[PDB]
Amino acid sequence: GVPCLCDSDGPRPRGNTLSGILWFYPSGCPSGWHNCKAHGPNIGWCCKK
Repeated sequence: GVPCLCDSDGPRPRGNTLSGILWFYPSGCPSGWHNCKAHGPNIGWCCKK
């Protein structure tokens, strides 16, 4: 998988500008994730654990 930049991708700890992974889920983020970029990308929603 890839880490990507997000929407609230600012006040986050380690990773800060990459503390989220892209997601290949039609329902948004998969079970255990909670989104990072509520704006995409289209190449999988970037979410995080």
